[PDB]
Amino acid sequence: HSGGVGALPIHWGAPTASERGPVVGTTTNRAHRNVIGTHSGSYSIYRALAVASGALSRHHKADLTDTAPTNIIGPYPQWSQPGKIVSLDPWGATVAEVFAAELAAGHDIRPSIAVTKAHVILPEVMEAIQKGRLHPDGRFLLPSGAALVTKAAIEPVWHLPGVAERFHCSETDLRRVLFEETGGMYPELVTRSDLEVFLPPIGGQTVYIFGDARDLADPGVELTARVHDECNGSDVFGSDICTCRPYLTHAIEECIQGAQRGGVGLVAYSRKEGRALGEVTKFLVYNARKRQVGGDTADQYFARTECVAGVQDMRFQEMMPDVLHWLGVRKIHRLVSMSNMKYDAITGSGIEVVERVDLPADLIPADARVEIDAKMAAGYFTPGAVPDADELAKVKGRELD
Amino acid sequence: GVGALPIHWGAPTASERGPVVGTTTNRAHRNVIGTHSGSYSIYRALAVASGALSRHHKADLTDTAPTNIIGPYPQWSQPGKIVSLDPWGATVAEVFAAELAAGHDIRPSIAVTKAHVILPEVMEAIQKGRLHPDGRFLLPSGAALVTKAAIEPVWHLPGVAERFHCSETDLRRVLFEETGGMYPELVTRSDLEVFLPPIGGQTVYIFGDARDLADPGVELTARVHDECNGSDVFGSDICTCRPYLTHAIEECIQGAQRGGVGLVAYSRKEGRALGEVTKFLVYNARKRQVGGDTADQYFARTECVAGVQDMRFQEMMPDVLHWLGVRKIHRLVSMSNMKYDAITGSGIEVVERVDLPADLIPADARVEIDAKMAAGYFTPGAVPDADELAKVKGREL
Ligand SMILES: [Zn+2]
Ligand SMILES: [Zn+2]
Repeated sequence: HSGGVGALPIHWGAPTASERGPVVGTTTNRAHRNVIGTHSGSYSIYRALAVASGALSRHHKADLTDTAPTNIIGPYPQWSQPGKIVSLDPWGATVAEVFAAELAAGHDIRPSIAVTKAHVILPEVMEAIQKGRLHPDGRFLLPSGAALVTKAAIEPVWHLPGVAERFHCSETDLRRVLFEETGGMYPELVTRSDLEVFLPPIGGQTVYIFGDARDLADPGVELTARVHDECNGSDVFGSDICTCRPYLTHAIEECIQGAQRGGVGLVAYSRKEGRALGEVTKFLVYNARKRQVGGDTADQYFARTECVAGVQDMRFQEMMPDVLHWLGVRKIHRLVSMSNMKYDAITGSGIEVVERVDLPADLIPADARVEIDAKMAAGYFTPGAVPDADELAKVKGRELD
Repeated sequence: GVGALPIHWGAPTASERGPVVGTTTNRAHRNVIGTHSGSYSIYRALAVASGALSRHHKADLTDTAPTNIIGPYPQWSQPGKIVSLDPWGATVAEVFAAELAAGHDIRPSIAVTKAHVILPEVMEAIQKGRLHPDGRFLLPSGAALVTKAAIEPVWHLPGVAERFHCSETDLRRVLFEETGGMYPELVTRSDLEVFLPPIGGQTVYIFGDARDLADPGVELTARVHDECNGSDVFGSDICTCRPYLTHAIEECIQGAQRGGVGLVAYSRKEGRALGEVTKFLVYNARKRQVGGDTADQYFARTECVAGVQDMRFQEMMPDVLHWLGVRKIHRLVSMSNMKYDAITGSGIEVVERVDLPADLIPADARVEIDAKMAAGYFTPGAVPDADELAKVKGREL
């Protein structure tokens, strides 16, 4: 017969979906693949187990009927600005619509983004109502404490030349180091320089929108926003060693209020557990903090991570604002965050920040003083005085056991 | 220099088992496929590429050792019993001290620490008089004292293949093919038996004394919870997840207070291990389908998108229980027949099954729990029949 069609080209950042080309990361037809890697982050490993055990056909293709976004997001000019969005596929939510022809031609194209709605009921919001900080309105916040949200799950899609620029290194070096430091994950990183797009086996993020997603692209609508990096031990389990769930739920409260007043709110939840070191390293460091000579002091907080991990933080907030540009955000009126790394990345990428909203002191959990004092001393935003050397030397961390 | 140390999976001593060497500081010492920290090896690569981290860096493990001694237990050296984590992975600094000193760069794959966990649901349990602080397990602040262990995945491929009733050769070929060619050593290095996959692991929360988990005479209350970010963190009312998790935590605290021990394992398998994008696509299809969001269509909506109902493969889930020495679960705070079958099929007796109280089912979670009960999840009461399952129990939008 004939050789069917080859792999469709990708022109990253092109002005239209058709010129950009679809990300084809499925494996039903190897000849159509035009990226390195596969969809769903880490969960490609579980898909492989499902095929190996006979539960899933390696020929299966998704039926996308009725799955399209509940809310229209974009397109926006940022989707085609050179180098602006390099770690997600701006077209990834609307593939069934914008690549309908390519799907009909036989290219097996999966969404990398999904957009739905939810009622989120957080205990802290229920308490906020009881305390008179929040008042149900029936539209954004119900008397039950439920907040109506749009939520979008975004899986990672990396344009390697653009990622390299974002980190000020050559694409060749980025790709060689990705290959070497993963123990040889995906040799195409070094053997297929013609493939520009990489679907890494990492978690993505989820955006929670309070109000109308279209207002995110209108700087005349007051936007309250937080980008939160995953901390399972607090975000789920409420460990009192850190500030994470308190800051997350404070931000959610402020987003609900912002929407109620006629604005819009945004919380992005990014899968970067333990400063992207993972939870094992995180717990090893907790142990060293508590056992060190002199006790758990803020002046040693970062040193304890450096000794185990060789760096303080591997989250690389340089890629974090891509989701904001995807949503059309040009201005954040209230940024519910303190990190100078996040603030520098956001403003450095062209997003104006007006008010910085620090975490209220009464929300710092009982053993989180070491963390927050160390962060303020390291340059995180605070409206008042930064802890001095003497304050940072106080043994504020609880003993082990 | 020296070559790669051999691995003899399931050996009775750490020295004979050999260390998992999954670092990249000396390629000649590597004796596994893949690298440590699950997905976060990718971020380590960015750190090296950007100049922030030296590719020569080795951890200083000083003072990082477990806060609680877990094992060794007989299960650690029973052939085929533990195939998806390294039983020695928490104690490498102790049991592989000689190998570390000889220049093998060996990382822990498990870390064990302590915490005070303060959950709003537990504080409310106290306020409502369901829980009473005792000063040792539960404080008046609502804090519960726990031991917690983070466990990253370490797969013995011959053992995983057996667990899944397929040949190791086929398992490794399919892993290679269905990931788009991730790690060709899966097919080119059959001599490497151990694989460190780029997936999330799990976290165990222990209420009481970890040593009691290995004593079937001590009443054990346990739940294995699979990650649901949209509920576990954000409290979406479409599912039962955070309610069941926090109910289990309440029951574990009480079990410890009565002189027993409690265990919650939190496993990183978002969306039935399909991931969150697929999960949300299915929510949309559920709400838009002709006839509305009905329990009799709940599983079909996932099948249409994903080709299967569930990819969590609970057949590997009991490994952590065997690592902890668990031989009996007196109170299993769970309903899933797949979890129950996997636990009991691995030889662990389950005495009481503790279903989720009806009053804890969130406002839009009735479709989910009714479909699950009809699918065989444990319930003491009536199973919904065909007519009940056809009711439009799901909220619009
Ligand atoms: Zn935290
Ligand atoms: Zn759930």
